[PDB]
Amino acid sequence: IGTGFPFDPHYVEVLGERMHYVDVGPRDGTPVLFLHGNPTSSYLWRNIIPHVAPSHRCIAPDLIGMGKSDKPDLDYFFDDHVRYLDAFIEALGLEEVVLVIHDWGSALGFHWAKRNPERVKGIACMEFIRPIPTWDEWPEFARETFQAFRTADVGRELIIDQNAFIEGVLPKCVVRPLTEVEMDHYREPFLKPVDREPLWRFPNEIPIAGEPANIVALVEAYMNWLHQSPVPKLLFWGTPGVLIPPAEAARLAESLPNCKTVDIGPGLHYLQEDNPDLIGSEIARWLPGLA
Repeated sequence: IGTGFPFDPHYVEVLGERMHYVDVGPRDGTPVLFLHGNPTSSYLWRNIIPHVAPSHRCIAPDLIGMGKSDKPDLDYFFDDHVRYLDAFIEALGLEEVVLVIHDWGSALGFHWAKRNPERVKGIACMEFIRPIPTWDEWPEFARETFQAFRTADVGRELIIDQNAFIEGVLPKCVVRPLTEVEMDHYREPFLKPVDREPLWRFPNEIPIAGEPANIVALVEAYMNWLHQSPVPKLLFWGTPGVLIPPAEAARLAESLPNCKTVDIGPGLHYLQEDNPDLIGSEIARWLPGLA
């Protein structure tokens, strides 16, 4: 599994700030837009993009406050991310797109798709965000930690002071061991504690047992859209998974129209770090059927 990031940096200024993005493959045609989540960046897609770039333009932005993008002093609510990604997409002049999304990138991708359905040709997803009714549904190995992330005083000590989302959550949610050079790529944007605000606001925005209400409402809305939309869907899942365990992937294969599922083998949350080649090769095999 490759540890390098051989992509030339591209930057675009939107709403006063620069956003970094990978842009490879053909210069035109339908682009494939890769959206990462918490606490990652376009680095998470580095071994998947090479399977797709031979046929399609691949664009992978670093969300505002993350990766190589600038760091405005925001509270970094999901709504701030929505504003920046909406502006990024229009600044690049994108018309129709194929989405490849994960975690908070999936909440951004699905919410953008529900609002711009005529512009989405297909959605490839994995370990995505859905309304979580109770903590019972959260797996035991990670439940008490995520509860601490959402409690005062404690969640900020863990995520901002101790960097628990980078040093703990990230590697503990990859089955194979991440190496120090990979961990340093993920650590780079957050070397200064104050720059870790997005890492703490994100878990506090997850819709669980009804809160926060605004996010629950918007996630319910895109789920209803997804269950009634004929857009082609490709869902990758692992065992035991975290947000989408095996039993839930099988149920979604049924409850979502035109949905193909792919078993990646062992995996927790950052599936891209356990089987990037199967994820990339299957996306490449699936794209021509969208023509």
